[PDB]
Amino acid sequence: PHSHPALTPEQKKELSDIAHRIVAPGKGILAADESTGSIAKRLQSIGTENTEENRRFYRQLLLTADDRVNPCIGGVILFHETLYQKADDGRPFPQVIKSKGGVVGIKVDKGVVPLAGTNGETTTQGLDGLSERCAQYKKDGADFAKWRCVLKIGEHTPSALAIMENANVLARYASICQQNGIVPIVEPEILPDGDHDLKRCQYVTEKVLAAVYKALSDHHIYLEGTLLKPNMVTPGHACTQKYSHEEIAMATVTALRRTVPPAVTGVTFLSGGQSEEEASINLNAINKCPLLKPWALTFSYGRALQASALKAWGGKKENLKAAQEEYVKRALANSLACQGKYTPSGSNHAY
Amino acid sequence: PHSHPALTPEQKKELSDIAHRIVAPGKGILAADESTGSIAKRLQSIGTENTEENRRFYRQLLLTADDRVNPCIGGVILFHETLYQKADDGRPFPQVIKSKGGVVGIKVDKGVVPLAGTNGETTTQGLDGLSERCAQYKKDGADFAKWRCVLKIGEHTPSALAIMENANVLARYASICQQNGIVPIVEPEILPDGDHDLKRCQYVTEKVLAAVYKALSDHHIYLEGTLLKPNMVTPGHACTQKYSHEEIAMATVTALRRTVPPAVTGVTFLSGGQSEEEASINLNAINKCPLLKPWALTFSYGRALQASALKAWGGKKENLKAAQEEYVKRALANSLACQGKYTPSSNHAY
Amino acid sequence: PHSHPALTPEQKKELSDIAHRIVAPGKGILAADESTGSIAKRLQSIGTENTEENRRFYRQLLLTADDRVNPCIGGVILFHETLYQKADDGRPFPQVIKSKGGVVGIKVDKGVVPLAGTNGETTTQGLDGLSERCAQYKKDGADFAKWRCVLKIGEHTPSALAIMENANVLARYASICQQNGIVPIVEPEILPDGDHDLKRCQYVTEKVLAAVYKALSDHHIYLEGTLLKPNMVTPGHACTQKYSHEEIAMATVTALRRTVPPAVTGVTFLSGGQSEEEASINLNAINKCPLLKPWALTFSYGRALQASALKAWGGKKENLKAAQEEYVKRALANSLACQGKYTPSNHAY
Amino acid sequence: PHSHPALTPEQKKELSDIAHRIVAPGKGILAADESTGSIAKRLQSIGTENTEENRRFYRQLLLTADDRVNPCIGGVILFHETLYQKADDGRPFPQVIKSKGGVVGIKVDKGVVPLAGTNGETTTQGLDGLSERCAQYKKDGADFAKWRCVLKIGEHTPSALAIMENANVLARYASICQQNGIVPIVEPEILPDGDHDLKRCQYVTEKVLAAVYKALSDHHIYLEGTLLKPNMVTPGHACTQKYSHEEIAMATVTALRRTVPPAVTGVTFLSGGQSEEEASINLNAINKCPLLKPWALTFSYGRALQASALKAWGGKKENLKAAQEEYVKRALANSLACQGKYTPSNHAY
Ligand SMILES: O=C(Nc1ccc(Cl)cc1)c1cc2ccccc2cc1OP(=O)(O)O
Ligand SMILES: O=C(Nc1ccc(Cl)cc1)c1cc2ccccc2cc1OP(=O)(O)O
Ligand SMILES: O=C(Nc1ccc(Cl)cc1)c1cc2ccccc2cc1OP(=O)(O)O
Ligand SMILES: O=C(Nc1ccc(Cl)cc1)c1cc2ccccc2cc1OP(=O)(O)O
Repeated sequence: PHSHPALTPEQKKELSDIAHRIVAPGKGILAADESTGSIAKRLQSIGTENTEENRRFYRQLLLTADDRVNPCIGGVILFHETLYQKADDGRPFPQVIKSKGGVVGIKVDKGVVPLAGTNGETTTQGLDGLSERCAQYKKDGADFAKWRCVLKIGEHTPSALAIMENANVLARYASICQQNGIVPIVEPEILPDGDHDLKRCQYVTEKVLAAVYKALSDHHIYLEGTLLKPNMVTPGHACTQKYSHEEIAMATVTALRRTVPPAVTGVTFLSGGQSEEEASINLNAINKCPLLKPWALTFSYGRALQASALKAWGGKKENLKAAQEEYVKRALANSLACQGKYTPSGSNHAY
Repeated sequence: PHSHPALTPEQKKELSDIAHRIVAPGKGILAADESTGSIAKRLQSIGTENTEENRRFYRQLLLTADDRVNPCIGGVILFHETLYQKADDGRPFPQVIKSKGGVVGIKVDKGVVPLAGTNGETTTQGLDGLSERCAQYKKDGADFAKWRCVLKIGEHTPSALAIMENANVLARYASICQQNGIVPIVEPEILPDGDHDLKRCQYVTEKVLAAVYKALSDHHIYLEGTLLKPNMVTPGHACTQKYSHEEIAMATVTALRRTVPPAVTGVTFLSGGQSEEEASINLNAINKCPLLKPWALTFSYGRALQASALKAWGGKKENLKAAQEEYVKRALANSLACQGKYTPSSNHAY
Repeated sequence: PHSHPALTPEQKKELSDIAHRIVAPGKGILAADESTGSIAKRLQSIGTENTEENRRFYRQLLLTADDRVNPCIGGVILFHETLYQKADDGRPFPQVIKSKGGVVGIKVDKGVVPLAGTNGETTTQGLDGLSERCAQYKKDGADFAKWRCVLKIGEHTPSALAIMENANVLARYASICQQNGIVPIVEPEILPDGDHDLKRCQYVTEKVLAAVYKALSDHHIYLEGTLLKPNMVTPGHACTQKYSHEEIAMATVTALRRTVPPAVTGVTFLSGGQSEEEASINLNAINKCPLLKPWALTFSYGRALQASALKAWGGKKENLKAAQEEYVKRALANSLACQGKYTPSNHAY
Repeated sequence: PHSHPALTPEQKKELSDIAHRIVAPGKGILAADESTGSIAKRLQSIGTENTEENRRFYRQLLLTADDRVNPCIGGVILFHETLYQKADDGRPFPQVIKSKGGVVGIKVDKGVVPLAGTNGETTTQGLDGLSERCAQYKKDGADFAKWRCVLKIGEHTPSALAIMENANVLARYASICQQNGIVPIVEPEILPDGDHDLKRCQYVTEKVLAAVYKALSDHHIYLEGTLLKPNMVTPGHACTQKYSHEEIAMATVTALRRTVPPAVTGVTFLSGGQSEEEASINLNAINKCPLLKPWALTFSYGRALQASALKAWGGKKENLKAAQEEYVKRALANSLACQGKYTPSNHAY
């Protein structure tokens, strides 16, 4: 029961300032950290060869969008490769991001791995040599990191083991990041797969988040210098019962209010399988919810910010402006939504 | 995991409505639940025989103060004996409290017991037949309960066992209370005993509360239907280093912001060994702290609300007015304090 | 962590000595601690008015059985009421038990209570004032205690909450008992209700026992001064798959070997819904199981020792000898069983 | 909880058979997996240049000792580099070890890393891509693995965090190993550093092992397919109070009896900072301890088996026989020690 300060006042100040800048009023996060294997499907969906040059061009297309996105983007998550690529003018992408007012982020996990003795459950790896990697990323321009854990709702999942293990690994990851001046974004994604209803998702989300914050406490994590990337609370994809955006918002905010300490600087929602417009409407409803919300509630979207842009680009250089135009539109929409000012024009006890 | 609703929407509403009434803006709790074993020294200090009539009288004195205390008192915690006593006009004390706009609370724990294998640490008993007792107290006018767990800061304390066990018993007590329409006030008190500094108290407080809320979650506790009664974050009673009220407020608010979910309806601070004035000044500083506080931050005082009243009374029936006056004075001082409107007469370093 | 001795060397010796005496070779436990409310159904099945008198007589009938049971019974669990009753000759029941070489035990739990937010699960109450009660029971002849926790196998049970809470309360109870010179018998019973199979019971039993011993460790319990009373590992009552006694034994011994520390003095199996013969046959197979067992494997039976005796008695004092004879036969059968010498009339785990 | 078999009966059989062969009667383990960073200081002590050839030669010297060590060595732990080196006759070292009746082990952890917010405490890394590494090591002759976690006794250590985190990572490591047919040796080493006495080390050891076994249960680890490599229970190196070998054996065996399930196939002790003789004498006493021990109690020595050998070699190729002779002597002594055949008041525990 003795304190051996993991961080000095200066380190804490640096971490808190970074966290607040990322989620400042009206700003969200662009998740463009798709791996070479993940971006493969995206490129094949528009008949484009998956080469480093095409990946560079696509990332550049998004990162160099006009100044309208500046007040919309507080952070950009990149994959290792992209962090070391440069725009046509020779400027490193991280420099491009920063010049537009954004904070640079880096995915540091090494994917999921199966947990033996479970019903298809997983944990996430990537702690080995993480400290050295974080130190190097920090020096090369990154100020926050991304690590994704995945849990699934089923007849016997998430199990006590899966919940405990994933929460523990997220805590180790956050601890290492903070020692290197990197703001860790804690991401305990609960998949929407299944036919469960809204109440089930809320229940599981509340249990998962409770475990997550207890682990962060056990590992002496500085909450003010962290962000949370949870799933919104929604029914399963195969759920027959229909719900309004107001219900999704109330269930989501209620779950968060019951588990997330106010010290947490911000919540950057993942959109999962939601469409671009759906992700904006729900994020807006969440911000409109008539309950006290002590943390910034914004976005960290990948598919919900690029979907149309990728399609508009089609891998043709001539559609550059049209592609960027699609991305900018979603950036503005979500900027308004994370403020509860979004519009298509441009009982609590039951939870 | 799988859900099996512990409460219906109707039961949740009842509990949440009660919790909010107790900590309504400007209101706090009067802790007058001293057991016959604790009230003994109180009466002894004023040379008064510890009889049932004298205890009944003293309680009446506090409970029947003029209407100036009404806006200040959201709840009153009573000891079993008192819940069944009556004022001179024949009215049961629970009726007297309610008629003044207050909610009636009842202590339900059965005191602390030693934890074997620890350095003088304890847990708290009182769960046996608690459900039946709560059902009866509810029928007899009580809407909330009190249960006190005690932890101590020392070289090897609080130990992992003490923290886990006390957090678990609080969760059990909370669960049983809510099943009976009684709002449980979770009280995990960390004593000020010792010469530890402010930073040490904040660290321990943070660890204890994280454990308390994880336990409440494990036992499916409805937080909106609960209140928290923690110690403020202050240096040890014998700490050589000195701090300002602002530092105590910052350390306290920070600790809470890092561990207490916004869903918790309110925090009713215990004053520990602080004086009446000090308790009011710190609560005021806490409410003036430049950090976001998603829960009501008020009081649940015993000594800090009765110290002077008890002294002015002195066991003499002719000092009723004088005594009640002192009580009213502190009630008013704290009602303003829990709003940051009281005046006597870098956060990254936390 | 830091050590703050919960017990002195002398206290440890007393507890260990008591534990070993109870489960000494060939000895088991007669569980006769049925509460007046629980015994009511028993006396009802034999048209006998449930009165303190008839309860005293029935208990006397069992406690005063001939000396053939002496080497079979190492301990007797009594209900509060019985601990203070006397035989016709005036001898206090505890004295009767001890004279026959048995250790006196006392039930100290106050029954199960529902756990809100669970699918019909429970925890057990009884810790309030337990220290004072144990000290009084010790002064009055008791050397060990019984506390029963109950878990059930279902679609969502036993839940993490139920497992954690029951293991924790068991540790609290054990801690308090040891502080008063009383050997605590930890009983985490997993009901046989349901249609689950053998491996499902084995799995749950293993998880439950692992939780139980972690809790005992967290609470600084002196294992050598304790006994474990678990269910045998068997398929659910409604399971359609059939198993042999050798399979039940293998599953049972395997489960214990993977969770119970060698330091535990002995395992006193509860018989659950098993008949008298079934309980003896299974205990025998368990003791014959090839695997190495570092603890005594015996019985702590209530229904499996009294069934026939109760029926033979029928509330008629005239049936005293006939009734006692039935009890003696089961006592003898199980004494041989806990030694693997009873005869009526492993990677797959 | 619901069962989702981590292993098939076939997989369990393979792991169990491997574990039993490593600790077969009279057999122990040679720990020659010194990291290239640790071996450097060893070669330095004998003015020998730290080259790949010298390292290869030294390992060859130990692995090619006369047949007298065959009955003594059940397993040999190797570092990655050595696993792929060959003897002068072209035979890969794994083949050499196997031809002498030994099982090949491989160190798979990637060292300790600091735990932020603690008083100099650490956890261990090495899980990333461990499954693929294990599958490859299995194909290359390895049947068991080594992973070391380190805890220290102090005023505020081991902390709740250090214990929990280290037990958890050990469990993750063991799970991945068993999925690849590799027997994991769980090594939660508690350093002897400090002035604490015997009872303090025993207390901490019991708390650590209880946490370790709860974690292995939570992670569904097959205990019969695992081995435990703990520190012997001894006072700190700077402790004033002196203890006899019998007391060390008693405290050590008591700690294990109170925490290690009988299902664990064997305990392979690390010698810490003990001398070659000290390590053999203590192991002998442990095996002679009166208490019941349901698991094999043997050795997994590095310094305690190589000390004299390394000195006799001195980097001189002509001192091969002399060096090997020193190793053989220690292997023979320890082979007898793990049988309690070597000769150069339990309630108080
Ligand atoms: O529509 C997408 N995926 C999907 C749709 C439908 C089914 Cl059935 C499964 C998966 C999608 C589109 C992207 C566009 C641009 C960047 C990243 C993208 C990632 C992405 O997949 P995701 O990582 O958001 O799950
Ligand atoms: O004078 C008191 N306490 C004290 C004095 C001096 C030292 Cl040094 C320590 C503690 C006191 C006075 C009260 C007056 C009226 C109600 C409750 C009272 C409770 C109380 O003691 P407490 O239960 O608040 O600890
Ligand atoms: O025949 C019994 N029970 C039963 C049988 C069959 C079904 Cl289907 C359900 C319940 C029985 C008989 C006893 C006789 C004498 C003492 C204690 C006895 C306890 C007892 O039931 P129990 O308290 O051990 O659960
Ligand atoms: O004498 C040794 N170390 C030591 C001595 C004294 C202090 Cl103070 C600290 C450390 C030693 C000797 C070896 C000889 C041969 C192989 C491996 C060896 C490893 C080894 O160090 P270790 O891994 O056993 O701790």
